[PDB]
Amino acid sequence: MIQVEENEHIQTLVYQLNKEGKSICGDSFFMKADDKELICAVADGLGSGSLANESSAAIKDLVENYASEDVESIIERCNQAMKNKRGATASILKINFEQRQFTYCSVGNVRFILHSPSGESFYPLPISGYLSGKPQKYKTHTATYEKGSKFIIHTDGLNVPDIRSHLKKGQSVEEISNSLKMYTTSRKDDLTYILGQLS
Ligand SMILES: [Mn+2]
Ligand SMILES: [Mn+2]
Repeated sequence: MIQVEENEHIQTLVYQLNKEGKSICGDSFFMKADDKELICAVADGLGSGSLANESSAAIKDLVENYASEDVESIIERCNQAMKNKRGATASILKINFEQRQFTYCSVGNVRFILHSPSGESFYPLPISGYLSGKPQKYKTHTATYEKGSKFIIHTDGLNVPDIRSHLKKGQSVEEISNSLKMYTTSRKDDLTYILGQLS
């Protein structure tokens, strides 16, 4: 499933496919942007199937409802919601268009790679473990981005040899998505990615 949306400040593309012969995606995503800010989140429920989706959809819903709060605060509420659920890995990203600034909070193997046309990249190593409901250290990265920045957030279903070069050489989220298409066909796992090109 490919979903594209743009406004003045960001062109986005979301790609989501279910694990082979599964009827429900274990991964979730949330995406909302208006003229001031963007919020998005990608979550991978443990395992797959409906109870993976139960955990990842609950994260999706919390991000939506608490979108006004800061990232750490939202991720906390997600951890709480994972009590007696399978749990999930997830990343949450807020962008303030007016300040060209982002805050990022993640737990587990969901990956965020930002590429700036000035060659600089932001590529935070993922926090170990998952959102299980147990007490969890959270870390927020806050940073300025450059006009023309290209980023991806993706679950571990997307395994690409050199994901940064794709972000570099592609000139639109469409181009980048197409260069990655060949890594999306195995269906060994649910596969979700968000691509953004920032004005
Ligand atoms: Mn999963
Ligand atoms: Mn996965």
